[PDB]
Parts: sequence; C-alpha cells; structure tokens
Amino acid sequence: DRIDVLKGEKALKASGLVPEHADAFKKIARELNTYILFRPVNKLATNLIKSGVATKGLNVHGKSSDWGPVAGYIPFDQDLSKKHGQQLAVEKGNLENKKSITEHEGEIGKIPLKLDHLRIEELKENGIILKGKKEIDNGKKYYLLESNNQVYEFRISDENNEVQYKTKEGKITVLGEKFNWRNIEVMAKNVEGVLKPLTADYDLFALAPSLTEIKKQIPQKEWDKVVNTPNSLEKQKGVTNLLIKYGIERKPDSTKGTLSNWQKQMLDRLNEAVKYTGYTGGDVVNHGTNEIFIINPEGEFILTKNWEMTGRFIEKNITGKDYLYYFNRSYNKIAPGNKAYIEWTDPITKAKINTIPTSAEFIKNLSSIRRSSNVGVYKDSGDKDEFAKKESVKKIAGYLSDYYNSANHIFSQEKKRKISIFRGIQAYNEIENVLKSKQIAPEYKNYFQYLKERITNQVQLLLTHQKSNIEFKLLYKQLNFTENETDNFEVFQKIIDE
Ligand code: NI
Repeated sequence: DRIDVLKGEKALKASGLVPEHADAFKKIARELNTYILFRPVNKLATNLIKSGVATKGLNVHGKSSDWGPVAGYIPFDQDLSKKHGQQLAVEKGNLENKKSITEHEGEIGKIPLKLDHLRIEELKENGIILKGKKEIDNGKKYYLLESNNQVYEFRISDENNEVQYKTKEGKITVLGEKFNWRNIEVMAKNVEGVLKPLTADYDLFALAPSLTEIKKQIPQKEWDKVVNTPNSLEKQKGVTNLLIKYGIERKPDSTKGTLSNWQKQMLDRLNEAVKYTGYTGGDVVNHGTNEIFIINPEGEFILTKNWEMTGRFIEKNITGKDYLYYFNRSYNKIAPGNKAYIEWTDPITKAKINTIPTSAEFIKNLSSIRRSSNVGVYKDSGDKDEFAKKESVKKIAGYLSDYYNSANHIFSQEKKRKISIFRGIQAYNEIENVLKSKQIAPEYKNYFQYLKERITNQVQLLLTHQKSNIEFKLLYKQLNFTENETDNFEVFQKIIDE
C-alpha cells in the first residue's frame, strides 16, 4: 500500500490546497475521526484562492488554465486551458461555457481578464510569463507578455489590466481558425450585480467516517436488535439500514448525484472552517463526488502517486481499519511481480484493463461488447428462461462489487479478507455456470475467460499472502501416510489430475 507515497509538507505542496485551509481541515478530521480525500488542485490556482477569488461550482464545467497569463482562471475560450490543442476537448469546453451562460439567466457570465500588479509578479516568480518591451497600436499603450505559447501571442494594457490575444503569423488554432487582437475573457459569477472571476475549487474525492465511532453513537438497544441476529456472518443488511436511517449513507436508489445528510453537514463544516481563516470568496468545496491528497484521523498528510497505490492505501488504512468507503472503480489488491497480468481490450473504447471489474465497469464492458458485436450475452431467440438469464448476469455484477466491498460493513478485520476472497470465488462460480449453459455468444465467451483468469490469479495471491504454504497444505491435508506408498501415490495423482 505505502508504495512510495508522499507525506507531510511534500504532500501538501503537491496537492495545491492553500496551507491554511488544509491545516483547518486537519482539525475537522481529528475532531470527527474521519479520513478526508481531495483530488489535486491546479497549483497555479492556489494563490488565487488564498487571495479570495471565488471558486467554480456546479454550474461551470470549464477547465482552468495551467499556462499563460490566464493561468489559474477559467478561460471562456478553452484553447487557453490545460487543453493546449485537443480538438475534441476544446470544442466540448467552449460549448459548456456558452451553455453555462444561457442556462443560468444571469448568474454566470464572462468578463475581461485583468492581471493586476501582484499577479504578474507571482507569474514571474514561476515559469509562466515575464513583462517587457511596450507596443503601440491604434494609439494604444501596450506591453507584450512572453509565454512559450506555440500558437498565441498576448499583451497587456496600462490603465486597465485587460489582457489581449491573437494567433501567430501563420499558425491556426486547433479548430481551424485565426484572428487579430481580442480581449481575453474568463468565466464569472454574479455576486451582487457584479460579475467576479472564477478559479479552481477543492474537489472532494471522499469522506470516510469511522464505522466503530458511528456504532457508538446509535442507541445500544436498537443496534443489538438490528444487528445481533439470524444473519450468520455475511449479509449485514441491518448495518446498511441503520446507516441510511441516521443519515450516514445515501438513499436506496442514489438520485443523479444526491449527498447523504452527513455529507452535507460535512461540507458545511469544511467551507465554514475555510471562511473562518479569512477566505472571502464563498465556498471552497461544492460537491462530494491520478494522485490523491489524504488527511487522516490524526491530522497527517499523505499523497498517493497513482490509482493502484491509492486503491491499496484505502484497503489497508481506511477500509481495513473500519472506516467507510465504497469502491466504484477497480484496482489490483496485490501488485505485479515479474509475470505481468493478462489484459482485455474494450472493443469500442480500445482501452486495456488488467483488473477484476467492479459492478458498474462490468455493466459497461458488456455494453461495449453488445455494441461491437450487435448481439446480447445469450443466443436463444424468443427469450425462454429470459428470467434466469438476466438474473445470472446480475448475480455476477453483484459478486464483482462484493469482492471489493462486502468488507465495508464488516467489523472483524480478519473476517474482511476472508469474505473478500470468498466473494471472488462466488463470482468465479457464477461465471462458470453461465459458460456451462453453453448458450453464450462468442465475444462474451472471451471476456468471461478473462474474468475467470484474473479472479483465479488474485484469489491465489490473496490466500498465499495470508498463509504462504497454503497451496502445499490444501493438497497435503488430503493425503494419508498411514496407507502404503503405492496407494497414497494414487490418491495424490487423482487430486492434482482432476
Ligand atoms: Ni468541481
């Protein structure tokens, strides 16, 4: 799990959050016994945010800029964002910015970018732009601004800090355009009749509260009456109903993007803590859901370098220590040694995967196959057994997610690993049965063989991680040395041959 992660001040610098904000979060995590995870913030947006600039909310999906004079802000023209020249990307962004203005009837607009005094300085402190030799045009007083832009040229003005821009001599934008000097406009919010510029916001990746702490707050009588009973080990639906009842876990059928009542109070707490530190731009956190910034229940800072590392960190320190977290995205629980993990290629996206899919990924994968081959999982037309067939695929999707999540509501840490392995085995079994009906189309057959192999591989590495001599023992316990050598050798030979 701790695969070369960063921590302390180095983790804080890589995350982009403003130092005083992260520090106030540290207290929340500690007062509430919760893990707080954030996506990394655009590092060129940190100063803007600490200086009070407002953050973008739900209504603006335009990417902020990482380069040029506009760096940190959200350019109306997305060819000035972290998307240097991706045709498809820039076109999607520009559209979103236009719609942001039309759909919010005045609450969102665009205003000319004004690089004040201190900002130009800050840009100069970094490798972004430098001031320079003045320029004259239409009786206007200018100052070009040097930026490694391949395709654009910029410049500022004197009285008004307005910043302008034009295409290079014979260069074309990625949309097939070119033009003369136009002011640079950025996305804005209508505060009290006045449009204020917007910058990057703090993206919550997750909030993982303590399950044991939660249990302690629930009336003892009710808990023992909803938990301690008939469900033998696995299948704790009771735990789930209590978490929903007391506003800890979101409603049954998660609306488009609803937040649990505990999550809403947590947002208020975070935003309130940031205001208390002098922030005057409103809220810094606006919704709750490849490096990840982590603040643990002890106020420590950690930063994971990629998704596999953060998936393993969550399993070991958060989920494995009884904090709450649900995986929607998959990862390999045990990392690759010499023999790389086999891969599957999505027919449509052409993406490659080497993990056991979670439920939603499984549903998507099957969707790619359905598109690409134009047939469903089964072949018998005039559906008969149409009920079990559908149920069958549903059971597999359920077990794939259980492999990653059944241990979320299980208290015993040693039971967590045991239930997870067993879930993987149930998935394998269900998949094999689907293949044993012999009524599966061929493009799906290949994908199911891939699932069988990855499952087999991971379940073998998990068992061994616990008991390194378990392979030997599973076979050894089945042998009998009270018999004579020859008889005992036949038994051995049957077991490994079957
Ligand atoms: Ni956001």
